[PDB]
Amino acid sequence: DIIIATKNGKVRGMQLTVFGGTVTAFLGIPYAQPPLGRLRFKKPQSLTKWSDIWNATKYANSCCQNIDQSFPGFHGSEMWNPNTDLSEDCLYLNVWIPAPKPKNATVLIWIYGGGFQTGTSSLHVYDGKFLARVERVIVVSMNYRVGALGFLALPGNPEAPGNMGLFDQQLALQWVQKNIAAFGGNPKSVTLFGESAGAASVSLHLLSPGSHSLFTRAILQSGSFNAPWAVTSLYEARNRTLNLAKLTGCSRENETEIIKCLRNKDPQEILLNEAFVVPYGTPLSVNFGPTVDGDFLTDMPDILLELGQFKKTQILVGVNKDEGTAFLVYGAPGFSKDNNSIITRKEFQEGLKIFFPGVSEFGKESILFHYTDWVDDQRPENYREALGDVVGDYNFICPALEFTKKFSEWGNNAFFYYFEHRSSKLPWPEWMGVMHGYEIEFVFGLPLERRDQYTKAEEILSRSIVKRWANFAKYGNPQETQNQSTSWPVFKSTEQKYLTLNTESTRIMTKLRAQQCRFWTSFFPKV
Ligand SMILES: *[C@@H]1O[C@H](CO[C@@H]2O[C@@H](C)[C@@H](O)[C@@H](O)[C@@H]2O)[C@@H](O[C@@H]2O[C@H](CO)[C@@H](O)[C@H](O)[C@H]2NC(C)=O)[C@H](O)[C@H]1NC(C)=O
Ligand SMILES: *[C@@H]1O[C@H](CO[C@@H]2O[C@@H](C)[C@@H](O)[C@@H](O)[C@@H]2O)[C@@H](O[C@@H]2O[C@H](CO)[C@@H](O)[C@H](O)[C@H]2NC(C)=O)[C@H](O)[C@H]1NC(C)=O
Ligand SMILES: C[N+](C)(C)CC(=O)N/N=C/c1ccccn1
Ligand SMILES: C[N+](C)(C)CC(=O)N/N=C\c1ccccn1
Ligand SMILES: *[C@@H]1O[C@H](CO)[C@@H](O)[C@H](O)[C@H]1NC(C)=O
Ligand SMILES: *[C@@H]1O[C@H](CO)[C@@H](O)[C@H](O)[C@H]1NC(C)=O
Ligand SMILES: *[C@@H]1O[C@H](CO)[C@@H](O)[C@H](O)[C@H]1NC(C)=O
Ligand SMILES: *[C@@H]1O[C@H](CO)[C@@H](O)[C@H](O)[C@H]1NC(C)=O
Ligand SMILES: [Cl-]
Ligand SMILES: [Cl-]
Ligand SMILES: [Cl-]
Ligand SMILES: [Cl-]
Ligand SMILES: [Cl-]
Ligand SMILES: [Cl-]
Ligand SMILES: [Cl-]
Ligand SMILES: [N+]
Ligand SMILES: [Zn+2]
Ligand SMILES: [Zn+2]
Repeated sequence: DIIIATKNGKVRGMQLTVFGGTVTAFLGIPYAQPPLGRLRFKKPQSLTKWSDIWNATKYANSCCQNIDQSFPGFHGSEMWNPNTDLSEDCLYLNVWIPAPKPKNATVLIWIYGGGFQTGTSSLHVYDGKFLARVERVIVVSMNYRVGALGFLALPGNPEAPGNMGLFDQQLALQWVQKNIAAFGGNPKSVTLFGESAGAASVSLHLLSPGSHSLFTRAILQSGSFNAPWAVTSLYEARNRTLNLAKLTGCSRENETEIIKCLRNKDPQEILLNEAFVVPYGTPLSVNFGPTVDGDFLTDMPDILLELGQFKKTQILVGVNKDEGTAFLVYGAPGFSKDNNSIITRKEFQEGLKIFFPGVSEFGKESILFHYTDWVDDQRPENYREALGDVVGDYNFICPALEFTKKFSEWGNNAFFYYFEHRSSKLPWPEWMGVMHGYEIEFVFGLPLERRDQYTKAEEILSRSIVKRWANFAKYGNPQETQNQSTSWPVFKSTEQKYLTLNTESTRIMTKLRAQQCRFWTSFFPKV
């Protein structure tokens, strides 16, 4: 029986059997004052000391959120849905420790994605006990507020200043700084990693001065702050905030007196009104996201990046081959997870209206013109794959590549990857390829469990990725040095080399999406 004395009081963990050994788990450690009552919409308050033994033996409450329901009973959407109660009392974090207690172990801190509207750290594919067991690192994950309750912005107003979820994360980073030592961790060797909006989060942590000293290195999986969906400006933050008030009957004149109205509304009142704060949404819509608050963010992030105003350190950045296909079955006409989704030129044209609603007719013609120069004009899946590439190149890949070029231009080592393996267990149809979110299980080493009926080639690739992530965390270099692997080159802005990750062969390529990204990053802004 192990109990660790944190600065805030004693906490009792539990022991797990992983791969013939032990990992100690502390699920559900509180790291903030519960943000309810008058604390709703506010920055996270500090934790009051306690004098008993907190039993950190089960996952905590998940933060209030709206749940995916487009496919009830379907594992492919429900693996992402919360697996603990929803409650405003949700600011908790988890710690996996190798056994026996390491001395000065590198800490990995996971920040989950979900469009800043959904997510929870208790998901099975975020289980950190494999990483603890295999690479003797410490894995920490936290829950952070999402949707309106985590990102409602009345800018300047401390009653709802914006970016509360990001301050939740930061307060958890503060926690492992003040406490990880007692678990055997090295507060000086802390690597942030996250996926989708989690990756956008860690990219903002590279910019936030208040995060500069709370971590060492950073891993960005399928996301960056410069992605079109990732930052909401101040005028849409306010139109959205005031729309929600009109929806709940909280329109008041005194700016502050709008907030106390929302603070006495039930959590489900705000949740079901969230979707309608934008007049025309898209499958990629982030209704309440990060803003320039003058606190977490001191200025617009694109300016900070372009002028080298970020934490200088190594980064690991990468994308998946079919980032965009997940979003097609949530909106585009003619798409279905239950057929081959072969669409015509006409249907391709109406998908662009879904994904680019307020963009010109000349804008949409140029997208179609760039993405329809086929090798084979007879392929019936031409337009299907093309609209998938359009959505994936615009929302994830081209921003991620631009982030890596601009970050590396200031002298730091950067490492870019291209994940192109489709999981043998992936419950979505084959036409959707290597989907958004489905490298996560490889990173967390789930195929390392042979009972889980992953393929043998998948155990090897996960083992090699798990090693490259932990080598990057520990030593700032994502090599696998022993089994004669391909050496991962630095991403230099001149040649733009990256590593493809897959079962058959890891090769070195250059200038991922050369043409597609020039169009999206240089031309498409001007239309
Ligand atoms: C700023 O917001 C207004 C408000 O729109 C409504 O706000 C809530 C009450 C909610 O019910 C939303 O779904 C509403 O749309 C936007 O005004 C609307 O704009 C659309 C088209 O853009 C128009 O068809 C509606 O008639 C407008 N509604 C009203 C009440 O005038 C407005 O568009 C937003 N700002 C910008 C620049 O678009
Ligand atoms: C692929 O399937 C989509 C999905 O819609 C189907 O509609 C049901 C009636 C049923 O047949 C289910 O298997 C699917 O969910 C098809 O798109 C629909 O097409 C019909 C007829 O043309 C139209 O009335 C609907 O509005 C369409 N709905 C959507 C969301 O697009 C599509 O035609 C199928 N294509 C192929 C090649 O199989
Ligand atoms: C919509 N759903 C109920 C499945 C929750 C969710 O997943 N919301 N996510 C939005 C988003 C936006 C941009 C990039 C990635 N994700
Ligand atoms: C939820 N996730 C961690 C995958 C990121 C996200 O928000 N993805 N967005 C849509 C989606 C929905 C189901 C399956 C795949 N992608
Ligand atoms: C914590 O767990 C121990 C071991 O089961 C138990 O004896 C103790 O009463 C628990 N404390 C609680 C639930 O407050
Ligand atoms: C842990 O490592 C740091 C350097 O990274 C060192 O300064 C510190 O004293 C070490 N502490 C322990 C307990 O090993
Ligand atoms: C109303 O506005 C004033 C300033 O305009 C502010 O000081 C006050 O706190 C607000 N709310 C209440 C309940 O007075
Ligand atoms: C290297 O090869 C050995 C022998 O097959 C294997 O057991 C080990 O897990 C491999 N390590 C990595 C990091 O791939
Ligand atoms: Cl050892
Ligand atoms: Cl055609
Ligand atoms: Cl046409
Ligand atoms: Cl097919
Ligand atoms: Cl096999
Ligand atoms: Cl290899
Ligand atoms: Cl062009
Ligand atoms: N290319
Ligand atoms: Zn999403
Ligand atoms: Zn490709």
